[PDB]
Amino acid sequence: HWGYGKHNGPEHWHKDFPIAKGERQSPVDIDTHTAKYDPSLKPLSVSYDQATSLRILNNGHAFNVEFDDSQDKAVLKGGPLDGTYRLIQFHFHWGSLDGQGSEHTVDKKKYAAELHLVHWNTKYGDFGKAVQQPDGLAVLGIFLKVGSAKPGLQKVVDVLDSIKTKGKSADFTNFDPRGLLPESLDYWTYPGSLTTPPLLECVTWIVLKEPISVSSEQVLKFRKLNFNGEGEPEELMVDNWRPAQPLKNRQIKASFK
Ligand SMILES: S=c1[nH]c2ccccc2s1
Ligand SMILES: [Zn+2]
Repeated sequence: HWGYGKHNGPEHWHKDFPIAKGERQSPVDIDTHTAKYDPSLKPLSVSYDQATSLRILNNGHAFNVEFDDSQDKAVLKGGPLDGTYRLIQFHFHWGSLDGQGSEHTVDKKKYAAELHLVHWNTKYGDFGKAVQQPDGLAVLGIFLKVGSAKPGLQKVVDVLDSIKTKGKSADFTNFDPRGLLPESLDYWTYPGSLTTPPLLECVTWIVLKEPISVSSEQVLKFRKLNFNGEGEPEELMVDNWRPAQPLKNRQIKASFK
């Protein structure tokens, strides 16, 4: 099935998922000089104080930290969004080397990794209905660069040894995603898609300008995960990023002058 290799990677996805060549695909290069400051954007509100994580899972493509989204607990609102969007999971994309790994780029610059906090529009009742809607999802994207360690990431790093291979999962309660956010909430926003199959065009992207720093040791631990399942030949989980896709005349808006 789909993946990140020569015979099943991004350049192949369109055969099973023809929307891969659609009009609002992600990620994109963010040309900072062409993005326009928008005064109509309201302040961005990230309210993660009551977030309740449940579990972490290796799905053969990345790892997902899942949240109990049955009550309004961890919500994103404001900015380009109408109403409230509820956090359901986060995951990362990263490289085999520090000079690549992010999905969005900034004036063609690639970061070592990118964090996606996935939220669904509460107007639609749950995630599954939300991904049938052009305003169903909001994904908060955060770049990672290699430098000083991110202490709030260490709990994730330390659990990865227990979910090395595809299909493994572990209990993962009391994880605070506030520990993964940079100081500034300045952002770029544009309409796009999921960056993995099924590549659904339901996302309002909100990409923070300020990266977080993580240590070389932290990202090296991400690169020790496996795409394959237990008892299968080892394929390290690296380069699980889709490259930038055509903007197709969409407009990227900036929240900062
Ligand atoms: S980026 C994003 N990749 C996925 C995959 C499944 C569900 C939501 C999302 S958002
Ligand atoms: Zn993603």
